[PDB]
Amino acid sequence: PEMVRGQVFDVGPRYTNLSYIGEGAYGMVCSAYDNVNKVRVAIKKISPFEHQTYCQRTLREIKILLRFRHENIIGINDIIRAPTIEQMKDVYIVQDLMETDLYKLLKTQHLSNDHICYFLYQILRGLKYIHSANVLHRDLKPSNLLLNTTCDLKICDFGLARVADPDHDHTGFLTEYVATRWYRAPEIMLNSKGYTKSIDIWSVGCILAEMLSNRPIFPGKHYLDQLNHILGILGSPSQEDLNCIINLKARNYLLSLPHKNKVPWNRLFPNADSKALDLLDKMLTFNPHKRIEVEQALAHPYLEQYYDPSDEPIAEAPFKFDMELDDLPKEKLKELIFEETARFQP
Ligand SMILES: *CCC(=O)Nc1cnc2onc(C)c2c1
Repeated sequence: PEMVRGQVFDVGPRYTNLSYIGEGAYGMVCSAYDNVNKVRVAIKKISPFEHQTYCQRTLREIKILLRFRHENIIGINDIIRAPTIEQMKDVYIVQDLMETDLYKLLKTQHLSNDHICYFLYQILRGLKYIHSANVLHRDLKPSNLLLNTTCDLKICDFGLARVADPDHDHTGFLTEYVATRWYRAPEIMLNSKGYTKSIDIWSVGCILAEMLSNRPIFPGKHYLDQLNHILGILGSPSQEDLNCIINLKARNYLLSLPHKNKVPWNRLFPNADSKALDLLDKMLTFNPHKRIEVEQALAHPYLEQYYDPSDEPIAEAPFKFDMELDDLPKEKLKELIFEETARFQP
């Protein structure tokens, strides 16, 4: 079995000529030549079977990605693992090789308005499909958006995804949250579990702002600082938007703050297209009930060059986790991953 930086990276004879790319959320990632399709591919190594949380997220990613089929969502091409549960230690997930991600691109490259518009269209096109399946991505951010050499964009990492559950979205003030801090909607810190589609639109709004300036719009350094970044640009919420927050600890926190005025978008982004800033405003709305939905966002004048609902497909059915993955033991989740990956065995 081949090794990479002194570690087993055991992808059978189908995949050869490994080149270390780097580490990701799950573990080691290499490119390799796929001797069947005659193209280089990306392979990530996962070792999740001791920890219930890595198990849960790995199973979530696999079940979703195998069920989804969309041009702006990364697919799984192949999964490599041992033939029996007893011998299964690692799982290798094979995907299309992509030149870069939007995180790396934003660190190194100025984007033309045309590139911003095209990227945003593709993000929303993919998001339309995910939401149509009643799924929330819940961790949209530049590093989860992959690009190829021709700027085709694919959303990746469904490890934190959930089935939407708006009726159970309410929580108390300062409730801990898992998803990446700088892309968290204000309501996460106030009264939301992130179980509604509006959570993902906020993240997309944050990504659009980051494309406009190459800098994160709300780089909070800790849980509550994230809310204070957001309010520093949006300004103080209105009476009406405050009244929608029934929880007294959250309400009274907001009432305790000094009055902050809105920073106009055209002063933060003096080079931006005015239609881009109109759409940005609508995605970065404080009140999640007033926030634009994915289909409205696609229909916004900024995206007129691309908008075509007949070419923005939806999922054939809503997605469902058959068992509640949250309280399954470690051995049961390994068996589930074994079963979910069976279709790739010879
Ligand atoms: C979702 C994050 C991710 O998969 N990152 C990534 C990095 N480098 C890559 O090269 N090919 C692919 C498919 C990727 C993904």
